[PDB]
Order: sequence, then structure tokens, then C-alpha cells
Amino acid sequence: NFNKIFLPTIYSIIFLTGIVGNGLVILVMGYQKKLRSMTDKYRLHLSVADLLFVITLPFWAVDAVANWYFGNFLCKAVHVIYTVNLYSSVWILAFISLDRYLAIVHATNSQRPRKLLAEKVVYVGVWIPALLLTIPDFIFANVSEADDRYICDRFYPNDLWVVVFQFQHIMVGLILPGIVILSCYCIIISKLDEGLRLKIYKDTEGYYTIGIGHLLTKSPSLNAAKSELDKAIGRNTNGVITKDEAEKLFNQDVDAAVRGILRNAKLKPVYDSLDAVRRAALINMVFQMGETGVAGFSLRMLQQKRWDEAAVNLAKSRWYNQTPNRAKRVITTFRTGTWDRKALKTTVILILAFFACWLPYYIGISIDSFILLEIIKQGCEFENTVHKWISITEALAFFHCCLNPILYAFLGAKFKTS
Amino acid sequence: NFNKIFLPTIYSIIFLTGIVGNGLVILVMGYQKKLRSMTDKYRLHLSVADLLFVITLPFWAVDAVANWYFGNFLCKAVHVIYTVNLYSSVWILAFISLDRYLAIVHATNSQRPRKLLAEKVVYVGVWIPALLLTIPDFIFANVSEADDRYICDRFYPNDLWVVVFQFQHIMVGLILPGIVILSCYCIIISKLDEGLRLKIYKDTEGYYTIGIGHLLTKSPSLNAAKSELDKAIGRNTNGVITKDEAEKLFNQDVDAAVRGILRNAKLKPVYDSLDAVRRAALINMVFQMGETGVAGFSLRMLQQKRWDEAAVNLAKSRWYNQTPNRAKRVITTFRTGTWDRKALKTTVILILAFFACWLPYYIGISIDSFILLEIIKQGCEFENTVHKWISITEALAFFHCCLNPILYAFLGAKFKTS
Ligand SMILES: CC1(C)CN2C(CS/C(=N\C3CCCCC3)NC3CCCCC3)=CSC2=N1
Ligand SMILES: CC1(C)CN2C(CS/C(=N\C3CCCCC3)NC3CCCCC3)=CSC2=N1
Repeated sequence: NFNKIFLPTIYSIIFLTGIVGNGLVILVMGYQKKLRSMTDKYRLHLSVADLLFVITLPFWAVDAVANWYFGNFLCKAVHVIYTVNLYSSVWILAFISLDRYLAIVHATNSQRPRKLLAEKVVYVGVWIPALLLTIPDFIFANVSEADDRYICDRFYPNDLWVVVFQFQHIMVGLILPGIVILSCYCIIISKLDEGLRLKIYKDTEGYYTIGIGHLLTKSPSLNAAKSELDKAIGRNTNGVITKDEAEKLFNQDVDAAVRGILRNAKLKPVYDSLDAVRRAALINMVFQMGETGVAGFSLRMLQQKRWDEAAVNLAKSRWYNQTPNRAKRVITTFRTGTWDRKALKTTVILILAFFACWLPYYIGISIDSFILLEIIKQGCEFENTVHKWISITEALAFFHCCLNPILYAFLGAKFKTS
Repeated sequence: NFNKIFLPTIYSIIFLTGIVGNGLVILVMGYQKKLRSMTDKYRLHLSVADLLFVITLPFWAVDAVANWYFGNFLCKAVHVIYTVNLYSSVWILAFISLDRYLAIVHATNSQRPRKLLAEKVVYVGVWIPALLLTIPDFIFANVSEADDRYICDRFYPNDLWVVVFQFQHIMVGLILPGIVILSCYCIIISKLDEGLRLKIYKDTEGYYTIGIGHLLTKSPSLNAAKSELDKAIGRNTNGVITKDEAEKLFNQDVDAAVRGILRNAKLKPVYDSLDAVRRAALINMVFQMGETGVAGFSLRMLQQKRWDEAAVNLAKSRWYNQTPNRAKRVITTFRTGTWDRKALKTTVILILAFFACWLPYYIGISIDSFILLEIIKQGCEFENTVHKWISITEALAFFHCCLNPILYAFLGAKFKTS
């Protein structure tokens, strides 16, 4: 009878650490609009989905120890809230995988629909279908007099319905979101202006070129051009070159054009004052215009460490109109950085921890599936202990509601003092 | 007892019209490699999937009338083949929807993965998972002595398994492929070189422009440019213009530049000799180079109706290297046509007819679902007639195996004689 001691303790912890945890998130998210990334818009939805559930936990605690005093309406309410929290939380995490797929795989053109998903579809795809999935809780969940106490849960006409709702749970809860999440990160891990071409091509003017804009020869002869760049790598290739070979050739194109920046006195106090990322943006500008071209700028502002003042000044040139998309990237690189890892890790460890909480519960249910479907035929003492290890794992699983705020803790905090 | 007369007749028709029908497809598809579209590669897979099933139908005919003489191995074989044909056929049609989505929505860059899906993934996505789905037929399908006759079908430990396999059937067979198909055509219906911009922008040189390369004024003044093109449409817009407005402006840009082609004597016997589509390709060439530019070509071949001779000649110019992707489209348009409707209708009517054959069967199963799950509680005479109308609708559904070859009939045939 010790389930009165285990379960109400575990339920009390999640309600207390969840009301404070998820409570702070919703409160802080509303306090400011300036600092809001796409993942932070989704993590707010996750907080509302979890707060709504954590508040129903004291009812779960009382029901474990004593009785369902709350009535028939509140028996329907807690089950409905359990169905919303179950499918929404997992599907919001499926959208965070979808958002991460768009933010990295579509580097350039991404924010365009990333907002469409986060603010518009996030309801059509997550809130509207999850609330529709609660329909059986309204029909089936009911209070009934189990011997000596009022029992409250889903009661169906037959035991076949248990399977219709267990299969549906595995489908919408774990198999379908699991495919989406595992697809997104599978694309992310494997896949992680001037253009890259691994086979010989003619440029805007018809000269033989290969890799990131490297020029072989202005001679119209096919074989004479190949042999002029067969000796640049050190192999008989007949054109076609590897990705790492092109990276070395681009590095040789930079390493030779990067020496010229250090010799030209007009931009050398500008390039040196520039940190790494902004330093590379000027080199990206050099390959396009040339050392004399770029040194005619919008440069006295960039060296003085005046960021936004030089950025708007560069946008008042002809290079801004000649190459519109190609120039905007360069200008934004001076203002900020490599925005054309830590954020990817936070969501990866959030999704990995979400299925970690739910892993001991999955194992439990998987055993009953074999019990009802007659795969394992151990009597009644064994099944009595399988069920004894479902409620504990389900309670332990609920800790997932504390994963989202726990990852927001110690944000910007310097772990230095001892 | 009339099911001996209805069912073996319906089974005999599908085996005879299927062996001839699907037989001819596989045979003809192999005879030539030249004429092969993406849909035709998928329709061959559909033919093999249906031929394999139609050959098992005489066994279905004998089993309806007399007995399962064939044995325990062949009872497992027919069920396995039924599972392959069920999920593969529907999922091949899901790939035809996916291929149609790539061929139309990605107009330019499509054939690239359209081949990846059709030849490489078509096995990983359709053949490999369908053959894995047959596993329960090997375990459950068995011959047993129903009173006075040998009955052969899936026998499980309990009636809960019927639900685990009915829900799985609806999921992999109809709900999941249905979402994919309905998604693809939903995108196709709604969504059905120089670039289109509905808001004022600066061109390569910094002059105010709007729509498909229409030039307002070289004056750097914002309001003076707007008012110069506020009078071109006849409304106070403050920049922003509609899609139909831009189409009228492009038509006014063409209608004025199309008059010039009819006045220049150098190309007027070329433009006039050119049919519609190839005529538009030359206009697309005019807006880029201008009436004097294009009239310097590669033109005496195009007017003489020598197609491929002019195409390779145009690819030997500087315009071919200056605008590589933009020129290749124009050259291909002279060789062939608008390749940058009838094919879309054939697949639409194939998918619509596929679910039409399966519609009376879906209705039948849907009633038993309510019977087992206790939604409708009509005794034993009603259910005896629901089952009496499942086998007929299942037999009538099998006609779907004759849909793929029937659509290949009368191809190129002139319906003129009477
Ligand atoms: C899936 C589900 C919502 C369903 N369920 C269940 C079955 S109902 C139930 N009471 C509550 C479970 C949580 C929702 C409110 C009813 N049983 C017993 C009754 C005796 C005391 C212990 C719990 C246990 S934990 C759980 N979680
Ligand atoms: C889904 C399924 C493959 C399963 N099935 C069934 C149930 S098995 C079955 N015999 C055959 C069905 C087709 C496969 C081979 C067994 N029953 C009766 C036995 C008495 C005579 C009439 C049919 C009927 S039609 C059908 N189609």
C-alpha cells in the first residue's frame, strides 16, 4: 500500500518546482519583447502547456492517497488537461526541430516561414488538433464507486477501446513526432555569394574557372586550361575536383589576397582593428571589388569601432544596389557576426532529456502491451508489479515539465567563484 | 449461399483483365527506354505490385467456392502478396503526388531529386517497408478445419489483435498516404529569369523600378518616381501594387516592345515563322538584349524550321556564358515548348479512381468498427448482412488493379471515325 507515500511525494515535487519553474518563464517572457528568438516563442507555448498540467497535480496527489471528492466535471477536466499536455508538449518540440531545420539548412531564406510556423501554424498544427484529441476524455472519463472509494478514469464499452486509444497514443505521442524530430536533426548533423562549382565552367565572360571563383586561363582551349590547373593540385583529374581540394584552392586564393591587405596602407589600420568575423567580411568584399576598389570607401567609422554608423553608410553606395542580396549579408556581418551552435545544443539537450524522462514509462507500457496481446504469459503477481512500476515511472516522467525552465536557469551567469 | 456465384465471377474478371492489362504494361515498358517520364517509372512499379496480386486471385476464387487445397505455405503466400499490393500500390500513388509536387512547384530545379525519389528511394520508401509489414501474415495466417472445410486466414491469440491490425491498416493504407496526396495536390491547385517585385526597388544601377523590370525614372527622388508610375496604373498607391496590375504593366511592356519586332525587317520573317511558344522565347530574348542586339544572331536556322541546328548555334554565343541558367531555358524553349496539364489530369484521375474503388469497402469496414466497438448495437442478422456487403465491395475494390493499364489504352489514338 506504499504508493500513498511514493506517488504523492513525487507529485508534490513536480507541482512545486513546476509552479515556480514554468511560472517564472511565462512571467519573464511577457516582461520583454526585444529579446525573443524563434525557440523562445515555442518554449513559452511549452511553459503554458506544462503550467496548465502541473496545477492539476494536487488533484492527482489526493486521488492517490484518499478519494475523488472533486466530482464528475473535474474528473473530465484533469483527463482533458492530461491529453493537451501530452500531445502538445511533444509536438511543440517537433516544431522546434522543424524550426532548427529551416534556420540551418535554409540559411539565407529562412526567417521567412520560420515566423509563419511559430506564430500562425503553431495553433493549427499543435493547439487545435490536441484539443480535438481530448474528445474521448469527455465521453469516457467518469467517477464510479470502486469498492470503498470513488474511482475516476476512462470507462469504455469493451476492452478493444483500450487498444484503439493505446495505439493512437503511441502514434500521435511518440512515433509521428519522433519521425519528424529524428528527420530534422538527421538532416542537421549530416549537412553540418560567390558560389561553389566542383567541375570546370565558363564565367560571366566565358573564361575557364573552377571552385570558389578561381581563374585558370583566358585561353579558349579545353585541355590547355585543365593542364594549367592539374598542376595547381598535383593530379591528373580531367576537370572534376574534390570538396576539400576546392577549400585548399580557396584558402590559397585567400592566403595570397590576404597578404595584399597587410601591404596596402589605406586599409591596414582598418583590417587590424577588426576582430575575426568582421575581418572575414572585408576579405569577402576584397575578392568582389579588389584592393583599390574597397579602399575608396565608410571605413574611418568601421575602424573607430563605430558599428551601426558604418553599416548604414555602406548601404548608401552603388555596391549595395549592384549586388543587393550579396551586399546586405556583408553589412550585417560588421554589425553582428556569423549570422548568414550553443542555441542548437540547448534544444538538442532539451529533446534528448524529454524522451529520457518518458523512457522508463515507455518500457512499462510496452510490457502491458505484451500482457494484453499475450506475448508474455506470466500469471497475476508479475503483472501486479509491472503496474506497480508504471505509476512510479509516469510520476518520474512528469519531471519533463521542469526541463524547459531548468534550462533557462543560470543564463548569462559566470561559473567562476569558489 | 450465393457468394459462390457473385465472388468467383468478380475474381475471374480482375484476374483476366489484370493479367492482360498489367501484363502488357510491364512488357511494353521494357521494350523501350527512350520514352520514359517520371510517372511512367512509378506506374511500372504499380503494374508489378498489381500483377503479383492478380495472379493470386484464382486461389481466392477456389477458396470462395470449395476449399483451401493449396496448403499452409500458400495460405501464408497469398496473405503476404495481399499486404504487399495493399500498402505498396497506395504509397506508389503517394510518390506520384510527391513527384507532381516537385515537377510543378519547383519548376526550375526539379528533375534533380525527382530521379532520387523515382529510382533510389522508391525502394526504401515503398518496397522495403511494405515487405516488412507482411511479418504478421507469416505468424498469424494458417489453415484450420472450419466445420467441413479448410479455412485459411490470420488467427491471433485474442480479439484485441484485430484492432491492432485494423488501426495499423487504416494508418499505413489510407490516413498517412491520404495526408501526403491531399497535401501535394492542395499545394498544386492553389499555386497553379527577369524576376517579379510588387514593391519599388533599385535595379543593378540604382534606378527606381517595379514589376517585371519596368523602369520608372533615373531621378533619385522617391516621391517623383512614385508619381511617375502612380499615373501608369491610375491610383494613389505609395509604391505597393497588385499581382494583376504588374501583369497588365508587363503586358504593356510586351505590347509596346512586340510592335517593334514587326517593324524590324531583320527578324520579322523569323518571328512570323515562329509558332506561339517559340515566338514568346524570342520576346524573352528581346527584353534582355534589345532589337539591335538579338538581330545580330543562329536566326536563318530558327526561321527555316531547323530546330536543333539553331539551338546548338545559340549555345556558342556570349549570351550563353553571360547568363548561363537564363539562356539554357530560352534555347530549350525553341527545341520544344512550355517546359520550364494533360499529364497532371491523368495522375489526378488515377488517384481519384483509386480511392473510388476502395470507397464502398471503406464504408463496410467502418460499420464493423462500430459493431466491435459497440457504437451500433443491432443483433446478428444485420451484422450478417454488413459482412455480406464487405466481400462484394472488397472484390469490386480489386478492379483498381485494372486502373493503371486502362489509362494507357487509346494512347495517341484519334477518336474521329464513326
Ligand atoms: C493515463 C492516466 C491519465 C490514467 N491513469 C491512471 C488510471 S486512473 C486513476 N486515477 C487518477 C489518475 C490520474 C488522473 C485522475 C484519476 N487510477 C487510480 C485510482 C486509485 C488511486 C490511484 C490512481 C492512473 S495514473 C494515470 N494516468
Ligand atoms: C483481408 C483479407 C485478406 C482476409 N479476407 C477474408 C477472411 S479469410 C477467408 N478466406 C480467404 C480470403 C482471401 C485470402 C485467402 C483466404 N475467408 C473465407 C473462408 C470461407 C470461404 C470464403 C472466404 C475474406 S476476404 C479477405 N481479405
